[PDB]
Amino acid sequence: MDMSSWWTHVEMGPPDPILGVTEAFKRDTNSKKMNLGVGAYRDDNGKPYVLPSVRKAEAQIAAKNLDKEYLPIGGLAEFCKASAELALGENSEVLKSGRFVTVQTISGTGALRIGASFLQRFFKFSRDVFLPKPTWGNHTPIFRDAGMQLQGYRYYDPKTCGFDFTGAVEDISKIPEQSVLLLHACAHNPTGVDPRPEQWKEIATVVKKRNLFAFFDMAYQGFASGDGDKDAWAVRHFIEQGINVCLCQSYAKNMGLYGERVGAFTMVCKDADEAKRVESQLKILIRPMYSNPPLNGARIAAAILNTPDLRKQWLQEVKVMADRIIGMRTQLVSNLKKEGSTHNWQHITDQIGMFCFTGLKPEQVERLIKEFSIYMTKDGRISVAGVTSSNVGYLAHAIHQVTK
Amino acid sequence: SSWWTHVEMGPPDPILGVTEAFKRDTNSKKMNLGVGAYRDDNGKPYVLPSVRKAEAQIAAKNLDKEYLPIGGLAEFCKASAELALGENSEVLKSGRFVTVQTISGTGALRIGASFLQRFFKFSRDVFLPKPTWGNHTPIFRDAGMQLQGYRYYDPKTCGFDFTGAVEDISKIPEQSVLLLHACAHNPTGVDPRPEQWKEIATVVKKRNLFAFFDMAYQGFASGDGDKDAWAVRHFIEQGINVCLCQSYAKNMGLYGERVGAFTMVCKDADEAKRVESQLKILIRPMYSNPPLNGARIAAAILNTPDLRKQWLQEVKVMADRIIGMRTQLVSNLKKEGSTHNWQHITDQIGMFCFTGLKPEQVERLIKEFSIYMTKDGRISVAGVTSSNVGYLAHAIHQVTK
Ligand SMILES: [Cl-]
Repeated sequence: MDMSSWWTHVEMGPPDPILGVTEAFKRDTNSKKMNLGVGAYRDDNGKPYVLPSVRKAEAQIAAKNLDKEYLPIGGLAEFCKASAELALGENSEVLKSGRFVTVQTISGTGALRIGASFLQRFFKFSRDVFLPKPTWGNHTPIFRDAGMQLQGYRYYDPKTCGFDFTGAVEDISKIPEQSVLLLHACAHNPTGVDPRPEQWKEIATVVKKRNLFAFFDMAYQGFASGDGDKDAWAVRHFIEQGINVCLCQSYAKNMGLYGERVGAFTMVCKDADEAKRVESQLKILIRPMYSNPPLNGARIAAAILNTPDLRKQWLQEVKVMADRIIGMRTQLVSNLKKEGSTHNWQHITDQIGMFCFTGLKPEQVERLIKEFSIYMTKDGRISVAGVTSSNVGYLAHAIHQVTK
Repeated sequence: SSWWTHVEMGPPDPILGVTEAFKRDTNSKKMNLGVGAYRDDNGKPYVLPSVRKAEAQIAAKNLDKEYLPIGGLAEFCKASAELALGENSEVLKSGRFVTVQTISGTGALRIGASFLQRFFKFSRDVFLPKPTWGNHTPIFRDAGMQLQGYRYYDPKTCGFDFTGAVEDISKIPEQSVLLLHACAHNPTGVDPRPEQWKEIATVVKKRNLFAFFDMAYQGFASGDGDKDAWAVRHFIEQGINVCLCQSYAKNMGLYGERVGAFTMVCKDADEAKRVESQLKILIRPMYSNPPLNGARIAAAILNTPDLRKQWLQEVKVMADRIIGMRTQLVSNLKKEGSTHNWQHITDQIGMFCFTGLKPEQVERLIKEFSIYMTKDGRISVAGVTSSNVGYLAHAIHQVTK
């Protein structure tokens, strides 16, 4: 008898490495264990953190007794406008001229995917999307599933645990004209290594000269440094130089709306007419993917952005979150010197965001797990969110022991 | 030059165009029979009381907003499978299924289509009913499949072309994909009767077709969730390992929360595990993980006995409102003196009705009475209320007499 089914030939997918680390962490019986693979912000008690401004926004919304009817294909208009304003800045000529289209998406991933699908259909010049080495794990399958091809450019420098400026500029200067270049706006995931403003300026010059299309992923505006204007400076600089970028925004981190799935995709265009045509085709792409986006998170974000008192309170809360992460970076470096480490750990404080490439080797990572129950990925990436005032001393001691 | 000089403006949306034209009309007696969502008897959006209670239950728990798994909220997925398959389903007992949370029904359709594209080595063809939901074609086309058609609606009876459907399905190449609306066919409202479903199942099984069910109206269609899901359950009983796209947009009124689920019925639990792994691999690069608000609500309703009972009552009232408007339209048409057969209006199921009105009659209804509907004669029964059903019947009588 032929006992075949439809899916006999469907193989079991490979294990997710990051998930494996957190799963291993959960099983560990050591009371001193640390999870430096956690992929979301945690407070100084190591707990999930709902922003008070978000709670207050929820109360504002709940009192209005709103319906749950479908949003437009491109989402909540109020949210889209406010999202664009956050990214581009109040003084933006792009906003004043209306030479842009912003559509609400299923968080940052949704924005990346919609952007990729738009490129597949309309960016006829090339299929190649250049990603930094390394980049977010999901970037490759997003573009690949969308029907694009992936290339790489040097970014992280293993020798310094910093930015390979020379290597990056060299690689970008050799990217075929009219190719897509993906850039992390700030808080590079997973290294935390960001170009300095003067380095950004040089990159922009090459992008403009070689007629590259700049695709910005901005998942950490405000969360990175505590200053939303500073964090979005590179994006705004490119636009000022006449580079009509696209932009993927997430509110997962900076508003802690992880599971609500709140994001936006923006295309900066030549003029309002071009934006209208791009908008129509974006909607044509969105509708057969999920028809229209979720309401709850967009209402919360819109309420925060468009209510002055809430916006101010939110920006305060974001700064405190950014400062906690900066503080843990600073305390780790300080404690490492206290422990008597002679290794250069300046990269830990030079990096930005909740992900840090430590430079730890796989063998050292393995020892940290076995001996100290400190869990991180084999690449030596740590989630700074997993570090608190209570365990930063323990972490520094452990890192010293495995590197001394 | 610019990057997007060659990007052209998209074509006008016919459905939206009807609503837009309706909005502009200055006639105080105007009716929008193109509305694509439930409305109460006052023509207003309707949030279910059970949903409000669920929200209150959830708000009190002070829950976080952390990422769900790729496949969504586990308790929602399990409850959703149970709703579709029935509590005593052998599929549940054997565990030979995978259910993942999706971005409502559209999300489920697209995930299903993407799964077919990647793993359904047996065919590229997806057979849609004539007619079907407008979004079906682009979902499968964008996903990388080919579309075909089978006869479904009979314009001569405004009913189900059983003979034509069975004929067409019997000639579908073996191991093709067949899309079926579980109940409340959109846009016609014409459904196979149980006995007709049985013969369709026999042909599907004989021709070794893959049955892809779209179920957006369980409970909403007839007020009886078990009746509405009967065809899906029958196919499974007959050894057809279907997939299923569920939406909670209509039956819980969770439209904009985007609450849905995709279920694959599998040979065994092992197969389900492999399919699950690949579903997650497809989901993650689309949107990473699904929204938590609506799933928590649906889960709370389904898993709280009191809320579930109240919800099912509310669903019945909504279904009965639509049935009531169909009945009253036909009755009023009779009283107006119409000699035409309007039995199809009460035979059809769901909030969409193919009236059989010709394009010329549709135009007159717009011009003379400001009653707005699509040129195919489809009306949204949700646009009909106690206050306007008399006006509608008079108008239809005038244009058809
Ligand atoms: Cl344990």
